[PDB]
Amino acid sequence: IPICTLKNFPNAIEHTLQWARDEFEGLFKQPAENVNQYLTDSKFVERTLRLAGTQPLEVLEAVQRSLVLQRPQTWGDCVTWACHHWHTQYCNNIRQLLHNFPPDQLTSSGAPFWSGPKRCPHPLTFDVNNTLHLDYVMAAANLFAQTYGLTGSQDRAAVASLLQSVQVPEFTPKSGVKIHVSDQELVDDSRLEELKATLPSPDKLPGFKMYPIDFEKDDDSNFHMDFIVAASNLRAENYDISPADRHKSKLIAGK
Repeated sequence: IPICTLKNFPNAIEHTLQWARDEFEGLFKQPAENVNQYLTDSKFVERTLRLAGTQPLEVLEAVQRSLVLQRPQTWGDCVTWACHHWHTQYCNNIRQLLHNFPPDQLTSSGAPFWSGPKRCPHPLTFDVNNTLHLDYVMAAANLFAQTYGLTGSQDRAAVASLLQSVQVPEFTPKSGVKIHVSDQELVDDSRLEELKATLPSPDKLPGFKMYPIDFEKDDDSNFHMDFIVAASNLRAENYDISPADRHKSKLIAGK
């Protein structure tokens, strides 16, 4: 499936669910895995650095972000993180896309850009009393907690209460953001060098480790499908795509 359709222009629940699975990997498995490796070899800073064009920074910064910026100390930190991520995916990034391609954007041929296999999205507004919204935080925060070896909670009332005190950084769409429309892909070594002197030294973080999570669609006692269904239906709501319940989702999730 075209990347750009997955990333920016979904039009079917299957695109949404695929995206949700991708999200699960990028949030609860990859970060932890790289972070563990970084804390194991030296061959990591180097090996990773010998990687294809843009990846080096991407990776090295996730590590930085996983070891310092977002490293949680408390369950409330996890709940906060989830709420912030929810805003990033169902609000900020949407507003950014609409910035690069306004609802009334036309093609060079004079046609509407947002037409046909494309659905123009709209940003969501967080609401604790919205089951879907809460479903998402509950699942994401718990999975996020696990990733750091923290105990989570299934107390919806408690999380709802903690959320009342969570403040979201304001967001504003930037100018030079590349959002590809076709599978046509095209500050490089100084941003990179900055990290090399920034990334804490393994020995400066005694016995710190992360717990990568392998996706298991079958264990209903997980939050795995809870996440997939929530992450997916929220994205679907961005793009005016009809939601799929847990059952249809796992059924349409033969993918």
